[PDB]
Amino acid sequence: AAQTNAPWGLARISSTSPGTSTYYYDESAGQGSCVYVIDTGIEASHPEFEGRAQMVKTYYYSSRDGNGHGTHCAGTVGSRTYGVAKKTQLFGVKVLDDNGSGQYSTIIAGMDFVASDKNNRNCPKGVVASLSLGGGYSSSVNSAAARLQSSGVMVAVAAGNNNADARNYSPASEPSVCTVGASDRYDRRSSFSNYGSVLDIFGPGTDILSTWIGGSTRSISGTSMATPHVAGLAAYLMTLGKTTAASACRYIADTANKGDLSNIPFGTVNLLAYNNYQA
Ligand SMILES: [Ca+2]
Repeated sequence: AAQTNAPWGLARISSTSPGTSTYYYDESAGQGSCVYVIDTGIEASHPEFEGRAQMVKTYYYSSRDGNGHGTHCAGTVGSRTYGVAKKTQLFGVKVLDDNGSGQYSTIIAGMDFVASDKNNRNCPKGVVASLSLGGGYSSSVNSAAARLQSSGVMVAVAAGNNNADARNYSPASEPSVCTVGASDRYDRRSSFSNYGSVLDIFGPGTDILSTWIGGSTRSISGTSMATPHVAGLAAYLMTLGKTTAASACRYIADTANKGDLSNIPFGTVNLLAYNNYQA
Protein backbone atom coordinates (compact mmCIF):
# COMPACT_ATOMS: atom_id res chain seq x y z
CA ALA A 1 0.00 0.00 0.00
CA ALA A 2 1.05 3.57 -0.64
CA GLN A 3 -0.20 6.76 1.00
CA THR A 4 0.82 9.81 -0.99
CA ASN A 5 1.56 13.22 0.52
CA ALA A 6 2.03 11.61 3.90
CA PRO A 7 3.63 13.33 6.89
CA TRP A 8 7.38 13.25 6.36
CA GLY A 9 7.95 10.95 9.33
CA LEU A 10 5.75 8.18 7.91
CA ALA A 11 7.56 8.48 4.59
CA ARG A 12 10.91 8.41 6.38
CA ILE A 13 10.33 5.15 8.25
CA SER A 14 9.34 3.44 4.98
CA SER A 15 12.37 4.71 3.07
CA THR A 16 16.13 4.30 2.77
CA SER A 17 16.66 8.02 2.00
CA PRO A 18 15.24 11.31 3.27
CA GLY A 19 13.29 13.70 1.12
CA THR A 20 10.30 11.67 -0.05
CA SER A 21 6.63 12.01 0.88
CA THR A 22 4.94 8.64 0.27
CA TYR A 23 4.39 6.09 3.05
CA TYR A 24 4.70 2.49 1.87
CA TYR A 25 3.36 -0.28 4.06
CA ASP A 26 1.70 -3.68 4.07
CA GLU A 27 -2.10 -3.44 3.98
CA SER A 28 -2.42 -5.51 7.19
CA ALA A 29 -1.54 -2.24 8.95
CA GLY A 30 -1.28 -3.65 12.46
CA GLN A 31 -4.70 -5.30 12.51
CA GLY A 32 -5.01 -7.60 15.50
CA SER A 33 -2.40 -5.75 17.58
CA CYS A 34 -3.00 -3.33 20.43
CA VAL A 35 -1.13 -0.20 21.50
CA TYR A 36 -1.54 1.44 24.89
CA VAL A 37 -0.78 5.17 24.86
CA ILE A 38 0.10 6.12 28.43
CA ASP A 39 -0.18 9.88 28.41
CA THR A 40 -2.73 12.70 28.83
CA GLY A 41 -5.53 10.64 27.27
CA ILE A 42 -6.97 10.21 23.78
CA GLU A 43 -9.88 12.04 22.16
CA ALA A 44 -11.45 8.78 21.09
CA SER A 45 -14.27 10.52 19.18
CA HIS A 46 -11.82 12.05 16.69
CA PRO A 47 -12.85 10.82 13.21
CA GLU A 48 -9.23 9.93 12.55
CA PHE A 49 -9.45 6.98 14.98
CA GLU A 50 -12.51 5.42 13.31
CA GLY A 51 -13.83 3.84 16.51
CA ARG A 52 -10.51 2.02 17.12
CA ALA A 53 -9.52 4.11 20.16
CA GLN A 54 -10.87 3.72 23.70
CA MET A 55 -10.04 5.24 27.07
CA VAL A 56 -9.59 2.39 29.54
CA LYS A 57 -8.14 4.08 32.64
CA THR A 58 -7.67 7.46 34.25
CA TYR A 59 -6.20 8.60 37.56
CA TYR A 60 -7.88 12.03 37.35
CA TYR A 61 -11.45 13.27 37.60
CA SER A 62 -11.97 12.63 33.87
CA SER A 63 -10.60 10.39 31.12
CA ARG A 64 -10.79 13.26 28.60
CA ASP A 65 -7.60 14.52 26.98
CA GLY A 66 -7.75 18.18 27.97
CA ASN A 67 -4.21 18.77 26.70
CA GLY A 68 -3.73 17.24 23.22
CA HIS A 69 -0.33 15.60 23.72
CA GLY A 70 -1.75 12.10 24.18
CA THR A 71 -4.12 12.50 21.25
CA HIS A 72 -1.17 13.56 19.07
CA CYS A 73 0.94 10.56 20.10
CA ALA A 74 -1.97 8.18 19.56
CA GLY A 75 -2.50 9.64 16.12
CA THR A 76 1.08 8.84 15.12
CA VAL A 77 0.61 5.27 16.33
CA GLY A 78 -2.67 4.56 14.63
CA SER A 79 -4.77 7.34 13.10
CA ARG A 80 -5.97 6.70 9.57
CA THR A 81 -4.10 9.61 7.99
CA TYR A 82 -1.24 10.30 10.39
CA GLY A 83 -0.57 6.83 11.81
CA VAL A 84 1.97 4.11 11.25
CA ALA A 85 -0.35 1.18 12.11
CA LYS A 86 -3.62 2.31 10.59
CA LYS A 87 -5.68 -0.69 11.73
CA THR A 88 -4.36 -1.23 15.27
CA GLN A 89 -6.52 -0.93 18.39
CA LEU A 90 -5.57 2.01 20.63
CA PHE A 91 -6.11 2.09 24.40
CA GLY A 92 -5.65 5.26 26.42
CA VAL A 93 -4.35 5.39 29.99
CA LYS A 94 -4.40 8.90 31.43
CA VAL A 95 -1.45 9.19 33.82
CA LEU A 96 -0.73 12.84 33.02
CA ASP A 97 -3.01 15.72 33.89
CA ASP A 98 -4.25 18.27 31.40
CA ASN A 99 -1.13 20.37 32.02
CA GLY A 100 1.01 17.43 30.92
CA SER A 101 2.32 16.64 34.40
CA GLY A 102 2.11 13.58 36.59
CA GLN A 103 3.45 12.17 39.83
CA TYR A 104 5.76 9.20 39.48
CA SER A 105 3.50 7.05 41.67
CA THR A 106 0.65 7.61 39.20
CA ILE A 107 2.89 6.84 36.21
CA ILE A 108 4.00 3.61 37.89
CA ALA A 109 0.41 2.61 38.57
CA GLY A 110 -0.41 3.20 34.91
CA MET A 111 2.37 0.88 33.75
CA ASP A 112 1.36 -1.95 36.09
CA PHE A 113 -2.23 -1.37 34.97
CA VAL A 114 -1.27 -2.15 31.36
CA ALA A 115 0.60 -5.31 32.38
CA SER A 116 -2.65 -6.60 33.85
CA ASP A 117 -5.19 -4.99 31.56
CA LYS A 118 -3.79 -6.60 28.43
CA ASN A 119 -5.37 -9.81 29.73
CA ASN A 120 -8.75 -8.04 29.35
CA ARG A 121 -8.24 -7.12 25.69
CA ASN A 122 -8.12 -9.00 22.42
CA CYS A 123 -4.66 -8.57 20.95
CA PRO A 124 -3.76 -11.82 19.16
CA LYS A 125 -0.82 -10.31 17.30
CA GLY A 126 0.66 -8.65 20.38
CA VAL A 127 0.68 -5.65 22.67
CA VAL A 128 2.77 -2.46 22.65
CA ALA A 129 2.98 0.42 25.10
CA SER A 130 4.06 3.91 24.10
CA LEU A 131 5.42 6.17 26.87
CA SER A 132 6.05 9.72 25.63
CA LEU A 133 6.97 10.99 29.08
CA GLY A 134 9.77 11.08 31.59
CA GLY A 135 11.62 12.91 34.27
CA GLY A 136 14.68 12.56 36.46
CA TYR A 137 16.10 9.16 37.25
CA SER A 138 14.01 6.93 39.49
CA SER A 139 14.75 3.26 40.06
CA SER A 140 11.08 2.66 40.87
CA VAL A 141 9.97 4.12 37.53
CA ASN A 142 12.56 2.07 35.67
CA SER A 143 11.50 -1.08 37.51
CA ALA A 144 7.87 -0.50 36.52
CA ALA A 145 8.91 -0.17 32.88
CA ALA A 146 10.95 -3.36 33.16
CA ARG A 147 7.96 -5.19 34.67
CA LEU A 148 5.73 -4.07 31.81
CA GLN A 149 8.23 -5.34 29.24
CA SER A 150 8.72 -8.60 31.13
CA SER A 151 4.95 -9.15 31.16
CA GLY A 152 4.95 -9.44 27.36
CA VAL A 153 4.42 -5.87 26.17
CA MET A 154 6.77 -4.09 23.82
CA VAL A 155 7.62 -0.93 25.75
CA ALA A 156 8.76 2.11 23.74
CA VAL A 157 9.87 5.15 25.77
CA ALA A 158 10.99 8.66 24.87
CA ALA A 159 14.67 9.48 25.43
CA GLY A 160 13.89 13.01 26.65
CA ASN A 161 14.30 16.56 25.37
CA ASN A 162 17.31 17.69 27.38
CA ASN A 163 20.09 17.39 24.77
CA ALA A 164 21.77 15.30 27.47
CA ASP A 165 22.70 11.72 28.27
CA ALA A 166 19.48 9.75 28.72
CA ARG A 167 21.07 7.66 31.46
CA ASN A 168 19.88 10.38 33.90
CA TYR A 169 16.17 10.17 32.97
CA SER A 170 13.45 7.62 33.61
CA PRO A 171 12.05 5.48 32.16
CA ALA A 172 14.48 6.31 29.33
CA SER A 173 17.40 4.82 31.23
CA GLU A 174 15.88 1.38 31.81
CA PRO A 175 17.99 -0.99 29.68
CA SER A 176 15.30 -3.58 28.97
CA VAL A 177 12.85 -1.27 27.20
CA CYS A 178 13.19 0.44 23.80
CA THR A 179 14.52 3.99 24.26
CA VAL A 180 13.78 6.28 21.31
CA GLY A 181 15.64 9.40 20.21
CA ALA A 182 14.38 11.98 17.68
CA SER A 183 15.57 12.99 14.20
CA ASP A 184 14.47 15.67 11.72
CA ARG A 185 13.52 15.56 8.05
CA TYR A 186 17.16 16.10 7.00
CA ASP A 187 18.42 13.11 9.03
CA ARG A 188 19.90 15.27 11.77
CA ARG A 189 19.52 14.32 15.39
CA SER A 190 16.87 16.71 16.65
CA SER A 191 18.61 19.45 18.56
CA PHE A 192 16.74 18.70 21.81
CA SER A 193 17.00 14.91 21.65
CA ASN A 194 18.80 13.15 24.45
CA TYR A 195 21.50 10.67 23.42
CA GLY A 196 23.77 8.08 25.00
CA SER A 197 24.47 4.38 25.11
CA VAL A 198 20.99 3.63 26.54
CA LEU A 199 19.30 4.71 23.32
CA ASP A 200 18.16 1.83 21.12
CA ILE A 201 16.81 3.62 18.03
CA PHE A 202 15.87 6.97 16.50
CA GLY A 203 12.60 7.97 14.93
CA PRO A 204 11.11 11.11 13.36
CA GLY A 205 10.54 13.73 16.03
CA THR A 206 10.81 17.25 14.59
CA ASP A 207 7.72 18.89 13.02
CA ILE A 208 5.40 15.88 13.21
CA LEU A 209 1.83 16.38 12.01
CA SER A 210 -0.81 14.37 13.86
CA THR A 211 -4.23 14.57 15.51
CA TRP A 212 -5.15 17.03 18.24
CA ILE A 213 -8.12 17.63 20.49
CA GLY A 214 -11.25 19.29 19.17
CA GLY A 215 -11.13 17.08 16.10
CA SER A 216 -8.14 19.02 14.79
CA THR A 217 -4.50 18.48 13.79
CA ARG A 218 -1.17 20.14 14.39
CA SER A 219 2.58 19.75 14.00
CA ILE A 220 4.77 19.65 17.13
CA SER A 221 8.21 18.34 18.07
CA GLY A 222 9.78 16.11 20.70
CA THR A 223 11.09 12.68 21.55
CA SER A 224 7.45 12.25 22.50
CA MET A 225 6.73 12.27 18.75
CA ALA A 226 9.48 9.83 17.78
CA THR A 227 8.34 7.23 20.32
CA PRO A 228 4.91 6.51 18.76
CA HIS A 229 6.54 6.01 15.36
CA VAL A 230 8.53 3.15 16.91
CA ALA A 231 5.53 1.87 18.88
CA GLY A 232 3.39 1.85 15.75
CA LEU A 233 6.17 0.17 13.80
CA ALA A 234 6.41 -2.57 16.42
CA ALA A 235 2.65 -3.20 16.21
CA TYR A 236 2.84 -3.33 12.40
CA LEU A 237 5.75 -5.79 12.50
CA MET A 238 4.05 -7.98 15.12
CA THR A 239 0.94 -8.24 12.91
CA LEU A 240 3.16 -9.32 10.01
CA GLY A 241 4.65 -12.02 12.22
CA LYS A 242 8.18 -10.69 11.91
CA THR A 243 8.78 -10.24 15.64
CA THR A 244 7.25 -10.48 19.12
CA ALA A 245 6.95 -8.14 22.08
CA ALA A 246 10.10 -9.51 23.71
CA SER A 247 12.20 -9.25 20.53
CA ALA A 248 10.78 -6.23 18.68
CA CYS A 249 13.29 -3.62 19.88
CA ARG A 250 16.21 -5.78 18.78
CA TYR A 251 14.47 -6.59 15.49
CA ILE A 252 13.90 -2.88 14.80
CA ALA A 253 17.56 -2.13 15.56
CA ASP A 254 18.75 -5.05 13.39
CA THR A 255 16.66 -3.89 10.40
CA ALA A 256 17.17 -0.12 10.83
CA ASN A 257 18.85 2.26 8.43
CA LYS A 258 22.41 2.46 9.74
CA GLY A 259 24.87 5.34 9.73
CA ASP A 260 22.58 7.89 8.06
CA LEU A 261 22.03 10.44 10.86
CA SER A 262 24.22 13.44 11.63
CA ASN A 263 25.27 14.90 15.00
CA ILE A 264 25.20 11.51 16.70
CA PRO A 265 27.61 11.78 19.66
CA PHE A 266 30.24 9.11 19.84
CA GLY A 267 28.87 6.06 21.68
CA THR A 268 25.23 6.54 20.61
CA VAL A 269 23.70 4.23 18.02
CA ASN A 270 23.28 5.60 14.50
CA LEU A 271 20.08 3.68 13.73
CA LEU A 272 16.85 5.00 12.20
CA ALA A 273 13.63 2.98 12.37
CA TYR A 274 12.71 1.41 9.03
CA ASN A 275 9.86 -0.91 8.08
CA ASN A 276 11.79 -2.71 5.34
CA TYR A 277 8.66 -2.86 3.18
CA GLN A 278 9.03 -3.83 -0.45
CA ALA A 279 5.73 -3.70 -2.34
CA1 LIG B 1 16.41 -2.64 24.78
